Amino acid sequence: IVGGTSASAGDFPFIVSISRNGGPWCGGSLLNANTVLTAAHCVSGYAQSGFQIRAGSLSRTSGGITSSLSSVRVHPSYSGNNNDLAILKLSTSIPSGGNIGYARLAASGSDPVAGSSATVAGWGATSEGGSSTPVNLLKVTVPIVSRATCRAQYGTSAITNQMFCAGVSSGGKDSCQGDSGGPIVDSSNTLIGAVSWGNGCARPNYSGVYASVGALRSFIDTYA
Repeated sequence: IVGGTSASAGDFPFIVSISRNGGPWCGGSLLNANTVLTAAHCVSGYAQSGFQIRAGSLSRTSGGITSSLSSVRVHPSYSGNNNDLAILKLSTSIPSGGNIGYARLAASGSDPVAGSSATVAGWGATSEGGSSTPVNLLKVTVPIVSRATCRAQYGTSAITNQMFCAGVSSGGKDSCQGDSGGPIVDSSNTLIGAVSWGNGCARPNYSGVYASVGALRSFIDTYA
């Protein structure tokens, strides 16, 4: 997260950190005791044995409850930047309670409205290409950017109806490398997306791009 602040205990109670080969990798959202939602690009094409999830801790390295993966399912239309969600099934169930909870999801057919406030969180770098990643969770608040504006930034075909955008025009606030897969929530605390892609991080005139839960809800519901 670039331009963010420290999360407090009990913020984002559904968030999980996801390590790969013992090192930082991405974020995700706990949907229920045995299911995590992340970005497809975090898991597609990699050995599943490399991953570990951690829930219930501000730290990505210690505390909380861990699990390995039992299975991975990517959206059936995932390709590159598009339809960038995956469902992970956990080998060890994680109960809600204390600083662990489950996400509430945006409705099928919903789309975030331009100018509304959203909050994104993760353990990614605090600068593009950053040489070290924080141990403790960060968060930042950014407004939704209309799909039309985002298409003017990236190209018409580049931003699909399964993506939405968020950021500040002058830059400075964004999700970054290592934040992929983690949650972006709306002003009701409903999970509206997962960190997906962008042109660098926090650049003026290049919004962060997020996979839309509303748009991909039927997939989520099938496998959650």
